[PDB]
Amino acid sequence: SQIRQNYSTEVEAAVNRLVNLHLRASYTYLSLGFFFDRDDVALEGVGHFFRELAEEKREGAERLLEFQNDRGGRALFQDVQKPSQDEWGKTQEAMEAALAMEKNLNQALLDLHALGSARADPHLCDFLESHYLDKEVKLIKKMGNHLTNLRRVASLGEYLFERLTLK
Amino acid sequence: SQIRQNYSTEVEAAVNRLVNLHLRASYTYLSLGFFFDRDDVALEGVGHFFRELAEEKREGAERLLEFQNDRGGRALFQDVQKPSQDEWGKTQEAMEAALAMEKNLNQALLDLHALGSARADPHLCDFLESHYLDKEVKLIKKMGNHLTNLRRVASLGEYLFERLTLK
Amino acid sequence: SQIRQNYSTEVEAAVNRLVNLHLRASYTYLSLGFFFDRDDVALEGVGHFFRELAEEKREGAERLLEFQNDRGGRALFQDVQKPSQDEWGKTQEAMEAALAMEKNLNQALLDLHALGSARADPHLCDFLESHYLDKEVKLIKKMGNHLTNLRRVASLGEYLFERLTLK
Amino acid sequence: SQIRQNYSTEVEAAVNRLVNLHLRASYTYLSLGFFFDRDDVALEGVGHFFRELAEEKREGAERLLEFQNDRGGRALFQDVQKPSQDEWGKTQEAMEAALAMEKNLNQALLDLHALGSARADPHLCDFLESHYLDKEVKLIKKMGNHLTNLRRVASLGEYLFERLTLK
Amino acid sequence: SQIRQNYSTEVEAAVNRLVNLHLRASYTYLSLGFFFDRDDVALEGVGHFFRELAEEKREGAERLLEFQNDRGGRALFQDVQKPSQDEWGKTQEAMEAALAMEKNLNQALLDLHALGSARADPHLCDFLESHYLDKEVKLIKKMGNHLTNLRRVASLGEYLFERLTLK
Amino acid sequence: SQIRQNYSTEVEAAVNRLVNLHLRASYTYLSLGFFFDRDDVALEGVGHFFRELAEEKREGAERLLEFQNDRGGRALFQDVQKPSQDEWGKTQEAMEAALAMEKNLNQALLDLHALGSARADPHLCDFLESHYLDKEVKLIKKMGNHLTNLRRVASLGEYLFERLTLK
Repeated sequence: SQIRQNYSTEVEAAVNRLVNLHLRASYTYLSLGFFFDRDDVALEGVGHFFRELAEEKREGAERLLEFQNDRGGRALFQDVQKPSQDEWGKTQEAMEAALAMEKNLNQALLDLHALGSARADPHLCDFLESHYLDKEVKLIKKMGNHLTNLRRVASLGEYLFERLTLK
Repeated sequence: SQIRQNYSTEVEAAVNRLVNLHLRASYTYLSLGFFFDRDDVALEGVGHFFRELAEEKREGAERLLEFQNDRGGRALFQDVQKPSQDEWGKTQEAMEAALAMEKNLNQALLDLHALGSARADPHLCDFLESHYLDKEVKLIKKMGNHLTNLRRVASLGEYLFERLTLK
Repeated sequence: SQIRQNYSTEVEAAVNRLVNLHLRASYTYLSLGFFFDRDDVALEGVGHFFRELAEEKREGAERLLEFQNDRGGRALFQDVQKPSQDEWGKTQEAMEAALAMEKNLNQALLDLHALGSARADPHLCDFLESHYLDKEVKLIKKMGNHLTNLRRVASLGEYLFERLTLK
Repeated sequence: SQIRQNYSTEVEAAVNRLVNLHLRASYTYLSLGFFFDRDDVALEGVGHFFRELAEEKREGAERLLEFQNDRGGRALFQDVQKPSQDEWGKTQEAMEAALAMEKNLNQALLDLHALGSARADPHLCDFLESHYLDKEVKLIKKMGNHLTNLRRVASLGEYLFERLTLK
Repeated sequence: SQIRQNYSTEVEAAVNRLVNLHLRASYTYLSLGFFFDRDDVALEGVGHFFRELAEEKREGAERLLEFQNDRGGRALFQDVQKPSQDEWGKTQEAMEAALAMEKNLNQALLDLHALGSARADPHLCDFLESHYLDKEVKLIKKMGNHLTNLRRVASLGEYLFERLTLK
Repeated sequence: SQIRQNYSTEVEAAVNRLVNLHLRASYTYLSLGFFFDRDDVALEGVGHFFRELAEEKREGAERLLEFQNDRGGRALFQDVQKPSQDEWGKTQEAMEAALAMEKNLNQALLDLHALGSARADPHLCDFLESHYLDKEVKLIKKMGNHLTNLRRVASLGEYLFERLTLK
């Protein structure tokens, strides 16, 4: 590749994996969003919260794909695995699943950063720091806050949280 | 389901399949878009054409998921299979692949319509007619036009098509 | 009639019946609306929800009457029967009655569509599809959502639902 | 009822009857309006005149229902009887029927006022005076004027009246 | 044709016939329009009514031609036969001829729809329903109304109708 | 005819012929326009060029019909013959056909002018000069220019001409 410079094959492969993990998260949020829009679930604010996140995760994947091309790597796509559940429970249970998913995604991003450090790829490191790491910290914090509130309000409480906190 | 009315299990399952097929098409267009953004491909208008289509297909999936919920069916998600190719060739070859994919998607939509007719589900039929069938006809026509032009211009011609028709 | 074309007497009579059924629904919603405005009921958002629906149903009747004339049929009016109840209970019970009424109305609309299909009246079919069938699906979905929430909040909860959901 | 004060059961029942009579008048005007919209009648201004009146009469019913609740009475709904005719004749004949209907409605309103006077219900009396009695006088006068003109122009004249007086 | 899908040769030929029938109607309206603009006829509103319709019919033909191309059929043009009369009589007689022509055109459109149903071409069916069938119903109704009025006013009456109804 | 003055029967008949020739040209341009909109032709600018001309020719016919009436002649309509070809070839071949058609139309207009001169009809002569003769000269010149360019660029060249001259 005429442009490639200081871009390891290890990083290139890990970028492709991290694209897939973002798409998986996005897909999970799609499922979450539509579950909460079921007539027998019917928590609009919860659905919208998750639908927003589907968009965010997909944008994260797309930005990684641009990065791949910008550095002269080759985007390689794998199946996007279906989400872990078909039904997501009450708001708290769903939010707990989302938190775990985000922590897993954050770990993957930290692992990629560590690889960039080891391979002396400061452009990769800055890319992650600037567009991913603080986003994950802020989102995880927000999810923690929501869980605390969900626990505080714990059926009427769940309605009230959707109405008054969400959106 | 308290809302369900005149909504067959056959249609419900076929809707879920058609969600998946839309997501597969979207994913294929994502791959197409990023391939044309490679430094060694570098056809911006082509990339943007396909990226637009990724969005359209995903919107089609989302609208089907809303329909599923509106009718009292259950959204069930399957893996989104990776696209058929990792590299997409010249613009004409890529466009030929997109046309074939759209014709396949259109057939699936026509098959679902035929099922709705057989099960006397006019709300389904109208939904497809109003939001899908003419979109597929118009897009397929556009792709045909583009292919004709690509053939007419057939390396310099491919550049010129990207510059002057696309974007 | 100088204008009449492809318009069966069977469809003409069924249109008149469907006008009456819309007027009956409208009248029921009038009763519902005023019940919730009683000083000893006093759920403004609930009253307004139902009053809105009275208007919608009446508009549906009027649009069918225009259709009748547009096709060269004769509007024939029957008594509008009083609603099934004089008192409507708590919000959930009232909402359950409204859902059942809408499902009955939707069935009548689907039956008329099936008759139009059998008599090869595509103008009738399109009229129903365009102005009635999706309205019934969307409204029934909304009522389902409301019922789910009403169940979730189940006296204080009923107040909160009126305040926070209705509007 | 915690609010009820100086509100006789006789007045409460008569209010309910007067709601019904307003709804009957409204329904009659609906029929009149659509008759004049028949392709073989085709007097748009006449149809619109009557359709306007359907709205007015229905509003009168709704205002009485609010009054009932405001005073602590119970709204009780009866069937809305179908109008007296299926076909309404020429404009003059239809207008004569409307005048007779309005005079009957006005008499019912005057009878209710007399009952309010007898039961010393000045709030009822003022309600009727402020929102009904002058409306009936003005409308009846207008109908008289129209009838005089219809007689003056008496087929071409009927067309001209619709064109030049109505819209 | 690279785009053609679920598009029968029977439908393709019938589309071409329906283009021709629309052009014939347009041509008839051109003749009608100019007849009423003769100094010895001189009914401007009548002329303008028909000239408008010439435009509408031609637009209908053009939209069918686009449809033909969009589906991958071949537009084939036949002579546009001269209209049935050189002189059109009084307004009522002309309007009667127009009504008969529109009913014939509507029948042709309904026949094409029935063919689309038989060949399971829902895109065709929706195209007709959305852009033709209700247009024909509304226009035919309008012509009926006009004829009723023309009969009501029946030389001075014909002048008055042009002045007061037309535009 | 009460208005007719200095208007020969020879001119009246020739006007009717020239209406027909304009309608024939318009129809030819309709065919040309839709041919270039075929998916297997797909030259939008070419299609639009011809569609514009269909409109122009039809306007020319309509203006002649007004002239006929203004002078007290009788418009008489003949069949509009189908165009000479069903398929129009490459852009250059189509443009050559259009040029020949316009030269034929221009000759017919010059012949009518010569007849007006011979019959001493200066109003006819001025009408042609003011609204037709220079239009034909300018259009024929434009077509010549286009043909020269088409020859200069002579498949890629044909694409480029559509892109850069048309649009």
